[PDB]
Amino acid sequence: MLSERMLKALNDQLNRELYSAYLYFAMAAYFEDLGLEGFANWMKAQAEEEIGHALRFYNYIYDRNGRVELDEIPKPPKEWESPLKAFEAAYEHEKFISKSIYELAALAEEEKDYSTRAFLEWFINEQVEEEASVKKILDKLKFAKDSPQILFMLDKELSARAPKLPGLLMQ
Amino acid sequence: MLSERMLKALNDQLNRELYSAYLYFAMAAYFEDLGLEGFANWMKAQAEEEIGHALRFYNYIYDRNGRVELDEIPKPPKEWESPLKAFEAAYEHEKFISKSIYELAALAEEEKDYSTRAFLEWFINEQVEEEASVKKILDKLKFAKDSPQILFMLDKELSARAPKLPGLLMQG
Amino acid sequence: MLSERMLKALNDQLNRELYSAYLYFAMAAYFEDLGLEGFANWMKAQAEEEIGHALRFYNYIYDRNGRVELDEIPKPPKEWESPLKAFEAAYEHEKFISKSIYELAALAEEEKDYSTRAFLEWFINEQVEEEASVKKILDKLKFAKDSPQILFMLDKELSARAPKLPGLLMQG
Amino acid sequence: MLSERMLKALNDQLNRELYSAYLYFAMAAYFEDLGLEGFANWMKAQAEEEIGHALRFYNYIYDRNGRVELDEIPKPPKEWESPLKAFEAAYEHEKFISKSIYELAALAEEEKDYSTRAFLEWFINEQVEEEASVKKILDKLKFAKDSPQILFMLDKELSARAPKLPGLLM
Amino acid sequence: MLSERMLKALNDQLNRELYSAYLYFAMAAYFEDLGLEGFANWMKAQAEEEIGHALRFYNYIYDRNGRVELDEIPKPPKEWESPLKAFEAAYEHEKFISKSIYELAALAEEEKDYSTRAFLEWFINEQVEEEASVKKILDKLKFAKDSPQILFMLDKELSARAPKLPGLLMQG
Amino acid sequence: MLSERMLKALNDQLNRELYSAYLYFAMAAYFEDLGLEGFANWMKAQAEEEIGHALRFYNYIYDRNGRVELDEIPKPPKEWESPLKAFEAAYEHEKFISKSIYELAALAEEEKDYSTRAFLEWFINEQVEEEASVKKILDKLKFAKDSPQILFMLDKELSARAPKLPGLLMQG
Ligand SMILES: [Ag+]
Ligand SMILES: [Ag+]
Ligand SMILES: [Ag+]
Ligand SMILES: [Ag+]
Ligand SMILES: [Ag+]
Ligand SMILES: [Ag+]
Ligand SMILES: [Ag+]
Repeated sequence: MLSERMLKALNDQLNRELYSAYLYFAMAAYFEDLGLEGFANWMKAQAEEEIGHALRFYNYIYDRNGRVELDEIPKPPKEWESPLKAFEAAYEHEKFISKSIYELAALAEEEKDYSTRAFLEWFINEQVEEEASVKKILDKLKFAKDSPQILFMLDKELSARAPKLPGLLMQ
Repeated sequence: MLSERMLKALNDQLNRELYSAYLYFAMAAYFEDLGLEGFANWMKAQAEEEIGHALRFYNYIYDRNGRVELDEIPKPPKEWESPLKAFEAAYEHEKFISKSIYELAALAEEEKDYSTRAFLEWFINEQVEEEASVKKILDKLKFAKDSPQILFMLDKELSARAPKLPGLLMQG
Repeated sequence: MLSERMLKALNDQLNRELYSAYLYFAMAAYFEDLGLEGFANWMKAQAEEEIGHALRFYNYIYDRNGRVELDEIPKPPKEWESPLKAFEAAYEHEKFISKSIYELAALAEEEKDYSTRAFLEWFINEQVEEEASVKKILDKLKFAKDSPQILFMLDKELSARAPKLPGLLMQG
Repeated sequence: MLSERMLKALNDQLNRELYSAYLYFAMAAYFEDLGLEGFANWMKAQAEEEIGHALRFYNYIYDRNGRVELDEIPKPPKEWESPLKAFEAAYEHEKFISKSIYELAALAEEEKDYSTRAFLEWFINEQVEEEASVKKILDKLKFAKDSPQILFMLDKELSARAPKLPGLLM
Repeated sequence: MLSERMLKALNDQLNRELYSAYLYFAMAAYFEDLGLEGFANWMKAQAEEEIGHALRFYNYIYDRNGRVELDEIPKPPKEWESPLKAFEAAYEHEKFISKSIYELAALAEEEKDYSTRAFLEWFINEQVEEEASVKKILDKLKFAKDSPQILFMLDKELSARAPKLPGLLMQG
Repeated sequence: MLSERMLKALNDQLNRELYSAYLYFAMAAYFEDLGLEGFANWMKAQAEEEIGHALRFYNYIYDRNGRVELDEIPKPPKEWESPLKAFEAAYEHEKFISKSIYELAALAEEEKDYSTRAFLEWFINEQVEEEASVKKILDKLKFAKDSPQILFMLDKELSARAPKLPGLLMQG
């Protein structure tokens, strides 16, 4: 049974993963407006993964006989200056998620909660991949400062990643 | 292309659809606490359908040369007195979503926007199926007022419906 | 190689895992007497998992060039007041095993034995599922205290899980 | 119904079959220490067969409307002098189990319990094969007194028999 | 991103893993000279594994926005007194590698670098297999001190493991 | 059997082929830092071929009743000014390897060792492909002087060549 402090910290991170989903959905909207479908689809697919992360906290909380409480999801930013500046904000946010993960692991070790600490190990390993994934595209946008030719080709490469949910629901 | 008023109304329903998902995810949390996994999974699967609806508004807006602006999703209720009262609030919310769809349809007809009127036609037919889906279970919960035996057998029946996203994501 | 104290702690937990199997085989005997074959077969299948847990400690010890010493397995309780009380005792024992896994993890971190700490990681994660598995059925038995109808339906649901060994040995 | 005397006699043999499983799990630990992996796996596979035998007594007791009571399982020996002495102890144990099966068959015929007697027939036939299986390897260990070469080749021969349970759970 | 001390430490282990590969390649040459083709091929297959372990460090460094710097690889021992002594030096080196992995794990915990600590968990679990794999054969060589008959039979048993790279490159 | 002077020259080339692998693994690290994953993967695949060349010398030496002695592998360069200058160094090194192959062939003809001369015939033909493979890409980098657009498109062309070892080793 989780301590009152730990249950709150897991519930807060559940909200953070859900906001991460919403931020990337907001970024998808921004890229769609610029007519960049590849970047937009990539962001929708990334947003779906963040929903999965939230469900993992949901599942673990109930595995430890806890109770999930959903807080509000704040309004995300509407616009960014350039596709480059959107990924810089995406990378800064990924480091924010990792930092909140580290503080969860540090809290679990301080309370001697081995179950939560072992559970968080999935996300520590996961955030390494996601930070590297976002950084890889960020550096390619630094590589094409005043080049619309490369940004066009980047859009085609990222179009390979698409959201998996859309084609499974009603129609 | 869309008027300033129509774009605002479409963006607001996009926000209303995303809240529906979050409200059903809150009900999923409520049923999970009671140890009712069947109801909980049914709600998660329903929440996914609402995200699908929000994506349909997202898609239409950009098809009409508009712009999507995401508003905040408000905090949903944590608890309900009973599973019966939980579905009563869900059916009440389904009528609220249906009502806001009608108001969009009226606004489209008033502005003579035939494209937006034809688009909303899918949701008018969809909401008939969703209202009846929630009402069907509601009546079955009314049918089992002081009977946990039926509530247990109802849980098994709704466990046939499951969320489709969890099994496809990054996994471990 | 392992320290004298660490080897003793791994040998002790190996004995605990074997007793867990023996306790659930005793619970299987309890439920079988009441005619609850589904509960009985669930406990038998659970007992086999605990024997599997014991063999994982066995295998690790010899991977670290240690030696397994088998201690006696004590007599388990014969009877319980109810199917509910039997699962209350099971969940209490599942917290007992989890605690001794934590104490082993703390001992590995104290003796900076990174290999044993990494080995115990499997059991920390495994015990989260085990506790949630037992607690789930415990809550369902609280759900039907004066209801023999649901106890009958719960017995059929647990009969889906069966032991895997019996069909593989000498047949007759 | 089973007689009060017969029920305790079936519960005690159920406990003996569980100790048999625990004794071969102890011998497996001894062979694993010597680096004889084939001997260890053979013993683990034999240990599973004894659990199967214990379940057979479990199933029979409940078929006759009886009640199973589980007693404690005593601590088995940790070490033996040689692989030969380990099998000499195992063969002595198989004769001990066979004898306790005979006394159950003698008790069944005395009380005119034809049901228990007919049930024990499977175990009389099983122990003939069990004793011959252990004795066969024992004689081969006598055949290789001061020969590590043949002990190495015997290890590979017994590695063909492996425990069936481990690969099925989690 | 990695600290200056952590980056240097990860680069060092990358070099240690590459030397391990070069050491087992040197042992392969030693066993090839004695005409023990099974032992030699076992060592070649083990050498490839260590290269893969070096690539796993390489991949992690660039994932954490770091830079890989490749230092020189020292000359390995040419000869050993016996196959028993050759595996004794191998099992000793396995304890050296496991040791340096612990130092990295102790470093990560001191910096609170959870990412590197979580990354190193794979190598801790891997080295348990590695040590047990080498020790198993070492004990079989202790088991056959003055017996060329068992050394011949061991050579055939280890010939089952063969290097995987050769049959994939440019041929002729 | 081989002469002392020939055996040293074969062992020296075996060291050169292993450095060729270590140099290209250093180039792969340089390209990976720039984010050019295709170039990096091309080099890793090329390094594996050099290890394969080294094993051909290893195999031949023992076929002639010789003894392989592994020397130290020196530290390779960390950086290059540009991808263009990186391939200019690679092509210069390829001519260096070919020259040492020519000198080995001249030594075999002078000593009247037909077996080594026949063995080296494979490497004379192999180096023709190797030089032409590097020169082809070098000229294309000369072609993309002030163009990041062509460098991006070259990266994709070379991403088709990938290392074969990583997907066969111990995994997790
Ligand atoms: Ag729908
Ligand atoms: Ag993920
Ligand atoms: Ag398990
Ligand atoms: Ag049998
Ligand atoms: Ag032989
Ligand atoms: Ag080649
Ligand atoms: Ag490995």
